[PDB]
Amino acid sequence: GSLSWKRCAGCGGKIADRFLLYAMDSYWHSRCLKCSSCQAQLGDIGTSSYTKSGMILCRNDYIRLFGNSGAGGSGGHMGSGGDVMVVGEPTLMGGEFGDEDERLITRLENTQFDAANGIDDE
Ligand SMILES: [Zn+2]
Ligand SMILES: [Zn+2]
Repeated sequence: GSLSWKRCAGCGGKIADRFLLYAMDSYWHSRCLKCSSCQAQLGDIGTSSYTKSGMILCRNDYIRLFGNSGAGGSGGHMGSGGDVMVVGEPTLMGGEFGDEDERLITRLENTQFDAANGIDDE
């Protein structure tokens, strides 16, 4: 698309689908990307993605795996978390583990993004 294809690291490679996602500088499918533990829709919980141990985790997954206590001695470290689970609605803007290690999800599931492999009818 705007650049060269980065292939789905979830399944085979070439994404000839309408539902594409960008993660880790590669491409993924909605259920190809997926969580670590929950196995939910990373692109539906908001825009956020955590990559550690070579794994792909959501915000909740992250707190469960590498959720080091970063709430109490955190004066700043806010704004991070593109999710709509904890930072979607104002609940606690105190920067409780507001790790900026995320922001790896690029999502437009249609011919809006690089989900355009080719336009060919049957
Ligand atoms: Zn895939
Ligand atoms: Zn998860």
